[PDB]
Amino acid sequence: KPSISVLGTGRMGSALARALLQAGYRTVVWNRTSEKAEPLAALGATVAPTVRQAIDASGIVIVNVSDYAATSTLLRASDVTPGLRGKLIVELTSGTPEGARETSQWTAAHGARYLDGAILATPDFIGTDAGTILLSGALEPFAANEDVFRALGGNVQHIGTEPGLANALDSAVLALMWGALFGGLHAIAVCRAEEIDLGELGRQWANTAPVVEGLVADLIKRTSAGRFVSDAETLSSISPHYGAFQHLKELMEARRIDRTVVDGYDAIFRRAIASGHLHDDFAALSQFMGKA
Amino acid sequence: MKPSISVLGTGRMGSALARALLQAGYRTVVWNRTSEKAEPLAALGATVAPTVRQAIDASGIVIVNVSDYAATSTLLRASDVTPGLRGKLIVELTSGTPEGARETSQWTAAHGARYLDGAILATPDFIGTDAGTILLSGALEPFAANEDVFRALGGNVQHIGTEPGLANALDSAVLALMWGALFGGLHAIAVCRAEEIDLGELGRQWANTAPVVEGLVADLIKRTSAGRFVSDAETLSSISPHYGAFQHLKELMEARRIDRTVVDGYDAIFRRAIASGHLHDDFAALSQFMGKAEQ
Ligand SMILES: NC(=O)c1ccc[n+]([C@@H]2O[C@H](COP(=O)([O-])OP(=O)(O)OC[C@H]3O[C@@H](n4cnc5c(N)ncnc54)[C@H](OP(=O)(O)O)[C@@H]3O)[C@@H](O)[C@H]2O)c1
Ligand SMILES: NC(=O)c1ccc[n+]([C@@H]2O[C@H](COP(=O)([O-])OP(=O)(O)OC[C@H]3O[C@@H](n4cnc5c(N)ncnc54)[C@H](OP(=O)(O)O)[C@@H]3O)[C@@H](O)[C@H]2O)c1
Repeated sequence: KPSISVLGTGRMGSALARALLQAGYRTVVWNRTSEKAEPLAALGATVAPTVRQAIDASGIVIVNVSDYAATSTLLRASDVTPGLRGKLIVELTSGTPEGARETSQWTAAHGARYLDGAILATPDFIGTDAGTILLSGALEPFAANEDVFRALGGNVQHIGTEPGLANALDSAVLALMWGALFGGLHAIAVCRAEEIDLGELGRQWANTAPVVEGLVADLIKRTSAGRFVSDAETLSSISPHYGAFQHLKELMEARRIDRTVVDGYDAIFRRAIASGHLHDDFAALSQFMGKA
Repeated sequence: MKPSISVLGTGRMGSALARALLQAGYRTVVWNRTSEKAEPLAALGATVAPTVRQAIDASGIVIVNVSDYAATSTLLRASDVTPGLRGKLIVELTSGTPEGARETSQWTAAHGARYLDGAILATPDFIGTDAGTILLSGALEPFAANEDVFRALGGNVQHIGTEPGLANALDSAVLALMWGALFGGLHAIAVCRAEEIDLGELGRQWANTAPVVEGLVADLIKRTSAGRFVSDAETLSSISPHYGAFQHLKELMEARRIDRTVVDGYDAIFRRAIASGHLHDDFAALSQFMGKAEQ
């Protein structure tokens, strides 16, 4: 089994390193702040002191830093670049499809194979069967080294050959996540302003989460089939949503909780109603997301 | 199956409550502004009152389930009804605001009635099932004295405190979580359409990652309850990498002419947290910046 290098030992870079070690890979790590990489030494990692050293130790280089601008400062420096020849670079950093494409062109021009990924996981999911990572780029590199990706999670998937696909789907899945989390921020604010124990909110969310998961799956299934008009299988219709949402708005007004996000919800509800969708399926709101 | 229960409102949800009281063997008295809508409950064993005042006089417990609190007011504050509320337990299960709950608590007490305010977190189908969820707030004694009645409405009926507005507030909060996930869905769909991604693919990715999102939300609630805004060893994610990736979604929505009213809201909260030193704190730190930037 070949040696794997990991550039970045933040929360997520460390989790990747831990999973490689658990699977019995010689794992070489590097981090701008060397102090943060020590605990992986304790676990069996070799700590490289320099990028160039980490790149020379291994045939596969998994990058997990803040952004592609950072990855550039690391890999595009004169004293690293010549070391990339013959290597597989796996950019698991978050980015834009353009960034994936720009990095694909550049890595190829300097003699290295490339995969661009997006980790659809928190660190606790890495190295578990449920662990999801999306990979895009040439198929051969993923097929030749499949056991390495299998170490990272049971649901690491090659989803296409155009490098930017992982980053594109990622932005969509992150939009879902941000939606749920800022709804959390709204709920937490409402409970704090109304003197509601947040441990109670946490019990209420554990009870309703599975229903809300179904409401979101149904919204996607219906939008894919154009089924915007309410029917017998409708779970969620615009009228009752819009009606109850008035109560949340009134509460947030009274407690001076910021309404910029909910006023956003309200503008989408109102465009759909102004177009006769008041008793249509929630999925009809998918027609009213555009700028103008 | 001992005391008599009246239900005002036989709409979709009012009916389900009445059906569940009958299933449990309660003498059930119903009334509806549209008489015709209450007939099917007669066939099931309900006595149909012709007037509100008659429905209120028949029973010691009055469950109200109408459209809005303005409606409840019309019904209960009428000269011919009000004096009949003396010694009654009124259980307002209509959806409303915490202020509405509070205004009704004050008023009901002034006219000599005990009060509970509720919010139903269930569709009519799940009323009278073990899963059936209803939140109640107000004085505890009335709930504890009549607990078998609430058990009839569902297995997961809960008294959550003494301040009457808690039920309506917790309801709005649970729905804010739901709306957050759904409008996130609307955003994700829109991004897929603009990038020519099969929505069947988004649907498979959601089945794969829903638990990751569910854990992020649970963790955000647990940490906010303990004030843990500083990033630590147990942190799942922190503000800097969130704000970094969120830049890519903003740029994409600009380029594909997707409406940004909602994400610009996210962006203002990210900015206030960073301006106050939380760039590398836990996501939970954003919870400190949900207040109106005003005054
Ligand atoms: N955490 C999650 O749940 C999650 C989910 C999926 C994807 N991701 C993505 O994975 C990446 C890592 O996130 P994380 O949670 O691990 O964040 P983090 O804990 O803040 O880790 C940041 C990492 O980037 C490095 N870095 C920052 N600026 C750099 C620069 N100019 N040059 C070199 N290295 C630099 C840090 O080095 P120092 O330690 O030297 O500062 C560290 O290795 C991000 O793109 C994130 O969006 C995160
Ligand atoms: N359906 C659900 O799944 C669900 C779930 C949770 C919460 N809820 C809440 O339950 C409550 C009842 O809604 P629903 O689903 O039963 O709605 P619905 O089917 O529209 O029933 C509306 C009811 O309100 C009555 N009403 C409205 N205005 C009135 C007035 N001014 N005077 C007298 N009666 C009046 C109606 O009388 P008419 O029959 O004469 O119009 C009818 O009984 C709402 O607050 C709703 O938010 C419903």
